[PDB]
Amino acid sequence: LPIHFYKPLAAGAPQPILPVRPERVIHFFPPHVEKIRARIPEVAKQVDVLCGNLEDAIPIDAKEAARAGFIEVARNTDFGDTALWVRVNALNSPWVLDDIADIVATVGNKLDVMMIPKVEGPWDIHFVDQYLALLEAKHQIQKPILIHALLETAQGMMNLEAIAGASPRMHGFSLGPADLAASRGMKTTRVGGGHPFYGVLADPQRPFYQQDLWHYTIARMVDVAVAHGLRAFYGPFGDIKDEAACEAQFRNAFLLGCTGAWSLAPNQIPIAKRVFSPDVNEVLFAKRILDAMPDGSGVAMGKMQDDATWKQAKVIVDLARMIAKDPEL
Amino acid sequence: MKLPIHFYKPLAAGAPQPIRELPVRPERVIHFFPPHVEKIRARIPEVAKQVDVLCGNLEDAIPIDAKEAARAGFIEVARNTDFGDTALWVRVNALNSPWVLDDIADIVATVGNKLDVMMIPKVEGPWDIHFVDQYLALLEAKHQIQKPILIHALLETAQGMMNLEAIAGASPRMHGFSLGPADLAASRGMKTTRVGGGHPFYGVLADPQRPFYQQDLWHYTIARMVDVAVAHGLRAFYGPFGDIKDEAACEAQFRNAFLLGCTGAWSLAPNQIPIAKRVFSPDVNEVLFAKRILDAMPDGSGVAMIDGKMQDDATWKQAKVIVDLARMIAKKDPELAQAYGF
Amino acid sequence: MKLPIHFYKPLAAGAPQPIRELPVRPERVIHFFPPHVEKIRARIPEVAKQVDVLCGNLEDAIPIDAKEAARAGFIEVARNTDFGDTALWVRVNALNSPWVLDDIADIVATVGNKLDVMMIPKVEGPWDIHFVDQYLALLEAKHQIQKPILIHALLETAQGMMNLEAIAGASPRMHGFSLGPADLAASRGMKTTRVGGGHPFYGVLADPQEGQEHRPFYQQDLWHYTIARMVDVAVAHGLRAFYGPFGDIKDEAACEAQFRNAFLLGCTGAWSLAPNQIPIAKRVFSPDVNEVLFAKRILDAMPDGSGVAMIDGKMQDDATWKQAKVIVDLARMIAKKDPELAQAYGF
Amino acid sequence: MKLPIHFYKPLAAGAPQPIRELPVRPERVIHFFPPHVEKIRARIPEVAKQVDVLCGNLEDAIPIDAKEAARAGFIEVARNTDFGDTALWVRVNALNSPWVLDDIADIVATVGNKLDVMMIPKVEGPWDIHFVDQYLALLEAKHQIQKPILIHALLETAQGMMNLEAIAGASPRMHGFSLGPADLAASRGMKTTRVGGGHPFYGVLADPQEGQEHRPFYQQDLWHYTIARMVDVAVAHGLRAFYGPFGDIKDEAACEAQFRNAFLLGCTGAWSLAPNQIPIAKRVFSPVLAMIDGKMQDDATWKQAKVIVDLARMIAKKDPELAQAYGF
Amino acid sequence: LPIHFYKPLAAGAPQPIRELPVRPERVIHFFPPHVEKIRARIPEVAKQVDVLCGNLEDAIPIDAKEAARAGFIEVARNTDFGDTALWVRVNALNSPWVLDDIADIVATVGNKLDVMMIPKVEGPWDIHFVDQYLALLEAKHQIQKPILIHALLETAQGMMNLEAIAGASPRMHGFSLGPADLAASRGMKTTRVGGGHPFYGVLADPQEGQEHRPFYQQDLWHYTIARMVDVAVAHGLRAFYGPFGDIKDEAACEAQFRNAFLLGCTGAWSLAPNQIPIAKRVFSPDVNEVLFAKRILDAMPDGSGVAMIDGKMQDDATWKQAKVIVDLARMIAKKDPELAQAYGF
Amino acid sequence: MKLPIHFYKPLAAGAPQPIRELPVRPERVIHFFPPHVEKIRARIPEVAKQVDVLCGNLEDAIPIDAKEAARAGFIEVARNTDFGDTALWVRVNALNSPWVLDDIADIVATVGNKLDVMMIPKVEGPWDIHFVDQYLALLEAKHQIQKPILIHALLETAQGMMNLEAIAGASPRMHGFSLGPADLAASRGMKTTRVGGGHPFYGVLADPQERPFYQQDLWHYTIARMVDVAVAHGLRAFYGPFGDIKDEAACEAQFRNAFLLGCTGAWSLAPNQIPIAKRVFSPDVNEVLFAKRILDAMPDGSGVAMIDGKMQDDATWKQAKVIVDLARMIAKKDPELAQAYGF
Ligand SMILES: O=C([O-])C(=O)[O-]
Ligand SMILES: O=C([O-])C(=O)[O-]
Ligand SMILES: [Mg+2]
Repeated sequence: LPIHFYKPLAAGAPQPILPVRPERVIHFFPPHVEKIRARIPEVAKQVDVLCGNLEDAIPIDAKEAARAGFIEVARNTDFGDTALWVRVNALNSPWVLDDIADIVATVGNKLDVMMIPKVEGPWDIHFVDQYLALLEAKHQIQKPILIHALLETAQGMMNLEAIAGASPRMHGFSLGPADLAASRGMKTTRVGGGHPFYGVLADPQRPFYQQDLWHYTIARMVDVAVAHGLRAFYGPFGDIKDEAACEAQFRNAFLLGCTGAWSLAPNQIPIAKRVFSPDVNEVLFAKRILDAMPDGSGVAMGKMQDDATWKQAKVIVDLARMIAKDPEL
Repeated sequence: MKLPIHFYKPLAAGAPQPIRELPVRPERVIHFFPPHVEKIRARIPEVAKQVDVLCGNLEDAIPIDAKEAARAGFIEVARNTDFGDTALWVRVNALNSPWVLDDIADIVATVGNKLDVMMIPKVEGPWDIHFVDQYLALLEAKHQIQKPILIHALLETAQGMMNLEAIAGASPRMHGFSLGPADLAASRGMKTTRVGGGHPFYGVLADPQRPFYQQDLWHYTIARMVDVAVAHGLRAFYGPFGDIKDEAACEAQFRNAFLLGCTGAWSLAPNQIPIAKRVFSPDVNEVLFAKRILDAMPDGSGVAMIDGKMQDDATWKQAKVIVDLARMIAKKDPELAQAYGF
Repeated sequence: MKLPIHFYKPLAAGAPQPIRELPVRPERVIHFFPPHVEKIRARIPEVAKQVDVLCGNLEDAIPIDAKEAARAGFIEVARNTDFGDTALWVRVNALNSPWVLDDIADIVATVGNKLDVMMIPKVEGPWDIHFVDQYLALLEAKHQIQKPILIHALLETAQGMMNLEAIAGASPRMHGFSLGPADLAASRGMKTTRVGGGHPFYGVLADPQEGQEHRPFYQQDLWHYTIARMVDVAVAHGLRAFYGPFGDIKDEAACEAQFRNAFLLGCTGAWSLAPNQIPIAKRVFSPDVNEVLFAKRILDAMPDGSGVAMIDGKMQDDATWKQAKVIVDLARMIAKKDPELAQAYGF
Repeated sequence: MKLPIHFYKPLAAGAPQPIRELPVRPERVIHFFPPHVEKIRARIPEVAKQVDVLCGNLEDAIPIDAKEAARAGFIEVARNTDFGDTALWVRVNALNSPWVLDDIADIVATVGNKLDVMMIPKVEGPWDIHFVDQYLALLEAKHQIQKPILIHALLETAQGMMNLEAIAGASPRMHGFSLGPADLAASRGMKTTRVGGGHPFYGVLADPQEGQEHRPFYQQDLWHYTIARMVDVAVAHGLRAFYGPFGDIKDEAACEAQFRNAFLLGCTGAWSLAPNQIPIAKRVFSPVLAMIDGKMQDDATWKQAKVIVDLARMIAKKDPELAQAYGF
Repeated sequence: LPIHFYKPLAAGAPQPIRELPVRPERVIHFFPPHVEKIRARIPEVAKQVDVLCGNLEDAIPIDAKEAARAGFIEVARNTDFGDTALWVRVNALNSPWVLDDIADIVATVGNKLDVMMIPKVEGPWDIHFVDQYLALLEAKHQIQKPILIHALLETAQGMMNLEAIAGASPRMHGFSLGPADLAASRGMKTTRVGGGHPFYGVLADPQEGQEHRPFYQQDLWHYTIARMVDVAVAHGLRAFYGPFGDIKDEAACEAQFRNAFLLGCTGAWSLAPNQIPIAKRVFSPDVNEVLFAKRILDAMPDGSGVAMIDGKMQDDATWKQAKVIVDLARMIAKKDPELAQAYGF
Repeated sequence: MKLPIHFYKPLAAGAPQPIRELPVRPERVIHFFPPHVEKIRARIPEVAKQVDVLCGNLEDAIPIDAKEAARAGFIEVARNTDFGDTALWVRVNALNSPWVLDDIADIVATVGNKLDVMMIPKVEGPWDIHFVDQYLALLEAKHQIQKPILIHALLETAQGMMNLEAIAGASPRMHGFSLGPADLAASRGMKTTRVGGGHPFYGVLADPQERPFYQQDLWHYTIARMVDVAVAHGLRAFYGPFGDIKDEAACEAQFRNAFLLGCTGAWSLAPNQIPIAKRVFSPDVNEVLFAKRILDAMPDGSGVAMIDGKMQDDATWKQAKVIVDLARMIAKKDPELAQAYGF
């Protein structure tokens, strides 16, 4: 219910809440690697969000090293305006209890968002919320840590509305294309990409028009997230070299209404920040509409505008302005 | 949410019996018009005969300074005109606005007996339907309105998309849904200012052999709307196509909607009327397979098979609807007269 | 909607224990046949070995005066034949129809111990499953059937699509779903030029190019939503999603392309309406070699299936291991009657 | 569950249209009879006159080797007897039993157009209703039954009590509910000293008072929760709630107490197991209950006023003292 | 929906309140506003009751609806209710008087009305209508504090949908039992409005010697009141016993009210002057109980552990039981000098 | 809210397989003890033999400053004791409390293999259960716990009463519910300080006789609702504490009410309550005898038989087994009942 929904889960925990900042790129780093950890302060200034990875691609015998590594660099660095995230290990894993506990105790006040792998339903959120609450109380954390659900299974997608509404800590969703495709039996040629042979064959009179595999999944993620006041994110794109397909894929997500994407390499940072910023062409035709009608009321014009298009324009202009603090247009 | 035994009761003493089935009539085009401007007011009796459905507009595209005028406007023209077979609809202001109380009050008081459907903008959930249902019921009772004013839901918000089943099932007054892709794009945060066509940057990039195949922004949205609506015996509609000039694009979008299963589209100017009518006219193969259902089952009883497909009371009742709707279109189009065969 | 503790109980005294897991077997092709035609019935034992699943048809395209022949035909062929590895299905008549009572009761009374799945047309909600589930259970106890007859639901109405979660979870007899695109298209205001396929006029038109006259028109797929929705619900319930039939029996390319779109989204298999379609299905819905090879690495890294491991960066546990055993056991069973794949899967 | 647009459609082609409103008639007593016994079958034409409802029993108290005889017995009396205004009901065997498929099939075939209500034992949830609903429809169509046979749910398990709202709204065939006291008690693990009874040791002990050592023990009603929940759920769905059996045949006083309690809480009637219980039920469950007496009146309370008036006249059309007393 | 629950449902109307106001609500005194003699003495009566509630619905004849409407507006406009809350029971949602009842009252005296009681509520849809309608009116007439909603439970359907009704809006205040209408809706038989029946009871088993079987009467309203309390309290709302119709049987009235109080109801209605003092006495904590509870709070300053007090043993939980009783006692004592004395403040 | 296909899966790799059926054992009396009191701690090996269930208590009645001693105390006496046929329970602190994280981790780490049931207080909804389920599993995998630790939900809050079905269905760890009358009275705002008996001024006043007041049962609705939700989920309902230790006549009456409405057993707060709970909640003899008959009429437990006009089947056979088994295990330590049941 609404009455106890906003009440704290544990006594001494901070009052429940979305904070407004740009989240165009979520940059992942391996905490166990000294070379990457050494340059975190310099790299943090080049990204909107910086996310520590304890999960996929961190070896079993390096879980404790990655965990401790994350804790060292988040304690010692001033991250300025860069949001600090962490992806902990899965809720069925041998590392998750230690992950969450240690990170809250040492750097809880520094952590904005916690990414939970493979969220299957509201019960997963209920556990993380209550656990974080008790740990926040224990270590006197002033600002509650938000929860970001990674969608990696069919059950999760089916349970998306329940997951979205399970806690006031919810921040958003990221698509986990590798695992989600594997779960569904969905076949793709690149992580976070489509497939060349998914398309319609024209009637013999032959051409083959390729279709997007992720349309339903993204459209669904965006409706559920936005209806709850959360943010949807495209996850990673796995083919680091194919920069044109990355931009194509990221751009599709931006237009359907995602806020950002993951970067898994330095070359993906500029693509993401570029793509999830509004195109200056559209900001002009947008500012044209805001100028045509001073307020929401009215009609304009060879395309019909109104209060609705004014709202469409306000979205694109409210975003392009938040980012520039740069384009500056 | 309501139990069947109560669902079909009138919400006010004296208010008209809630309907069981949707009234069957032409709705291939819904022609919007600003009622505050006298030039268009004067042509309404002309335009009325051109269109299946006429719909006055009090909400978006009507400035704050002329809302009152759009209200009076709508009543003036509705009083004076006999609309014949053309349906009279109205789009009132939002349920949070200062104009909606009087919008609904004065219209039922003056022209309720002529108003066929009321269109509610920015519906978030079933509570919205509930209020309007109950408010209409009480107003219909006061002014002794003879048949229930139906509710048409504008699908303009993320919350509405999420709550689409609850909305569809909230009232027997429910007629159907119209996609409002301008508002729905602002609500979702879809990054376009365009009002519901393709978009150049939404597409798939092929593998190195680089071709770029545009995709349809609204496949999920319309597919979802058709399923929910049709499951509840309601009608989905595509809404506005804001690029008035680009008739090539408008036909394609109207045709997409038609093939997914919508019943009709909006027209925002005279050039879109004939396009909407062309696209949304029933499939000839549809109409002729229905006639066969009807002729093979004398009084809709028993069971008969046609092209290897068993037919029954459900398929017969859907046959009589499509045939009925065909005849009604043929009455004001000669091409479709012999096409369906009337 | 039933409680877990009651879900797996038999609905009749003497009915066999319901399953907690779909049997794993090849289901790449569901080959249909009219059991009334005596020439097809003669060739069934030969056709058996060429297909993963043989499904008798009593419903669409079996005439009213043929219904009782098809019912007896199917009972006759099933009693005479030993299907070996081939699964025996049957699409009975609709739940409003005059034949369905006798269809189910006669088939279970006679050959119930040989039927693996029963296909129910035009399933509109959990109530339809509840009827069939309870009916089968009482027939199964009377005739002492040894393993449960599963229910396969045919998606033919808007109502069904909207109630798909409720259908999927209605019973432990649930096997999965097939799309009936002719009916589902009719039910929705959907326009299709062929039963299996979409429409050429469903497409996106480009913005005006200053240069050329011809604005490009990119055809779109009508069935994307439907199939993506069908796969998510089915897989989330532990069931399988199947594409239905493709009508243009001539058009083998279109048949390959639509079968393939379904496979790439996660469907297990397709219907074959004609002998040319049989090999088109088996080719497309064969498990991918990479998935099979990868699954073998999981099984190797976790011998007894316990503990936890990490392969290609990814944690492996009792769920991934169990899932990897399913595809390996399925690849084995396919390689058993297909030496070309035995080499590819590396057995 | 099902949507209002589809709720009232037939479930088989040729099956009679679902009712939108429950039929009004006296249901003060539902008199059970074992149809395998020849003596009782003889007396049914007489007994039909003395009861509002006659219910043949195929389930409890009918032995395993008498099931076929009971199934045939009930059919014999069904097609012979002219029931007049007396409604005819049957309690088939449970849905998990080896007799229920033939119970329903044979009865609908032979005497289906004389059956008003079918009583289903041990209704656990809406799935049980879905099965019976769909099965009756297919049998109704095959045999061209002219009006729908209604479903009356026996509540005999805790699950059924928990699923009560979902059961109630499962089908427009739904008529209402009866208490299966013995079986509901045994499912819950309640302890009663008689079927349909209660327990003298369920009570509230007073505090010690003054100097009087004897602390009074106030007995409590065990069924108050059950019947209150059953009535609220039944009446909200437009159905009727009945008290089940009262197994202590000889204690006519206690029988009256229990039936009266049900009636005061809103139940329509009760079962009679023997002929001494017939008059107890009819006595106890017999009652006439704009702006008059401070309350507004409308379409809703006019319909309910007409239901009680019609019931009174039909009650009166056979009962002359009550015809004289009600003023008809 | 929790983010959209606490939004204003109209632009101009005030922010939906985060929690209920904290005043005593032991008696809800009803008055027919169409009667001049009654309106004249409302300022005097108001000083003796926690809540005063105008009635436009039942007991008001059809001829008097306009007069009762106008009479309520005139009383509320001219009177200063002080610490007394002002309610009104408007007519039913299916009736020809309700549109005007709500509209006229909000326009004229919206800033003086604390709670609007809605008759015959059957589901959350009823609540949706009123919330939205009040929101629009409040905006139009710039009403500073939002008018709360109070649901009368007078139907089986209402009892069945109780959870949905309670969660339907943040305006929700609580529930009152409408036991006459609820008995009729249910088919109950009561001998009095909102009262038990003499013949609802248990017959003891046959004895050996006395041969008169004792007959232990039972409470018709247990299930109902227990369900209302649980649902209301679980949503942060208050439950109220409705009207006790038998004005002259003050013993029965007291007993019925007290039963409600024990099971967790906050107050009951008053229909006549004799019921005012009964409701205030019955819905005020007992003196001894308050004192027995007073020293528990002393025995455990922390509210933690065990502690012997007189002969009894208390723990964290009985401390909570105690804090409730004492918190209420201290609130009533602010405006009753006599109870303040006896409670020991 | 979880599907049956996922419901019986462990929530952590290494965690024991969830159960599909409650263990059957005597649970007529839940004896509570404060584990921080050495004098009581020292007697537990003897008291253990006198009771069906022993439940350590870390929550209400344990002072704030004794909470850590109470935890350590529970661990000490559980480590060093062979509880034989007696079940070991613990009531940990509330989920919004500074002691509960460590309560659970430490108990599971040290004595998790001896712990049968973990009682959770002040349960408000399924989310509480979800948290405990997932927490226990991660600890169970970490410490290689062989059998799943079950969850007992204390019914003490108005929210818990309203959310009873969701709580009951939330996990295959669910054991059952105990009515916590003091906390439930405070939560509801019931106007009593008594802990779970009658109240003299809750009653029905009769009409003038040619004026008797019949006291009513405060807890009819609450127990009736608890029994229905729990039995439908294959769980067990229990009456909680009866606080008036002196008044044994009232305690027996309140326990018997619970028993007559379908509760399995009650809490004992003092040694005089132990025999009372044991006496009241022992299976009635006609229930055991009728159960014996069901097993004899169907030696296999298969097919369909009939007894006293009532069809018997695979489900009723399953129930008769439970009762007989339970009566057999009670006889094992009580010669008097052994006779009455026929062993
Ligand atoms: O509702 C509208 O007009 C829109 O948003 O297109
Ligand atoms: O907390 C408890 O145990 C209680 O309320 O009785
Ligand atoms: Mg709009």
